[PDB]
Amino acid sequence: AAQTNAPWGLARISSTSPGTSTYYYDESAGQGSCVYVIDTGIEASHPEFEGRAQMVKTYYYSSRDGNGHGTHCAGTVGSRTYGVAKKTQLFGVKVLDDNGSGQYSTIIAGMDFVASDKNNRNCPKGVVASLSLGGGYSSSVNSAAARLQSSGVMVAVAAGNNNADARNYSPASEPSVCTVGASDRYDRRSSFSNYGSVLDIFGPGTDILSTWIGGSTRSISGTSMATPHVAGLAAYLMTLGKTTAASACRYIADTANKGDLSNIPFGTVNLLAYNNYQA
Ligand SMILES: [Ca+2]
Ligand SMILES: [Ca+2]
Repeated sequence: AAQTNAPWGLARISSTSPGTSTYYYDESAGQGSCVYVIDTGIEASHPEFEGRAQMVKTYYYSSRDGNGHGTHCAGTVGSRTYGVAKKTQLFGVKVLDDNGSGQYSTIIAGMDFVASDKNNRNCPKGVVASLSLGGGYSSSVNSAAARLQSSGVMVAVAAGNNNADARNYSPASEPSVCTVGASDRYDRRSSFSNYGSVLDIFGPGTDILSTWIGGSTRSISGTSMATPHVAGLAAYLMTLGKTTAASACRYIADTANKGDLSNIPFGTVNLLAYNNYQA
C-alpha cells in the first residue's frame, strides 16, 4: 500500500533514503496487534482513530487527554493519516497529568497495569507499549520497564531530550527495553536527542505531524515523537509474523538502515528504523 504526501517520518520509515514523501506498507497495517500508549491519555473520539482507540486506565480525576502529548504519540503509532500501524488497537493509560508530568510511582503502576491488562484484551498478533516519558535514573522505574518487557510486551521508550548520554535517565537506561533516539528529515541526529550505548535505534523525531486534542493536528518535536514510530513499527512487524514482542527491538535493529545518520557520537548505534517493505 502507498500513502501519498505522508508525514516525512512515515515516508522515512519505509525508505532506504531521505527526501521522499510516500509511505509504503503492507495493508495488514498492524491489524490484530495492540499498542498501549502510556502518557497523558488519548482523545479516542478523534476521527483519525476510527474507533480503534480507547482509554483503559487513568490515575487522575479524568481519563481525558487535557494536554495533547499522548494524543500526538498515539497518532504516530496508529492514526489513519499520521500512523505507522493504521489498523492496530490503541489503549490509553494516563500516567501523566494534563501538564505532562507524573510521579514515578504512578508511572510504575501504569507499567505493571499494562503487563496484567493485556490479559483482558484481544491481541493475537502481540502487544506493544510506547513510553514517551522519563526523568532521571531510577532503578525502580527501570525494573518496572524490565518487568513489562519480560511479561511479553514490546516496550519502546524515549531516549530523552537532554542532548546527553541516556544512561542517566529512566526508563531510557533500562537495557532490556527498546530505547529510541530521534532524527530529522535530513538524517541528522535531532539536536536534543540523547545518545549513548544504551540506545537501540533512532526514529523520526523532529517536526512530526500528528493528531492533537480538540480534533486537531500539529507538528512537534522530541524523542517522544520518535518512540511511537518504533512502537508502531513493532506492531506492524508482529502482525506480519516477522518477529515477536521479545525479539522485535533486536529485529528492528537487525533490519534498520545502517550508517545513514549524521552527528551520531562515537559509541552510539547508527541505525534508523526501517520497515523493509517490498511490494
Ligand atoms: Ca540509506
Ligand atoms: Ca535495549
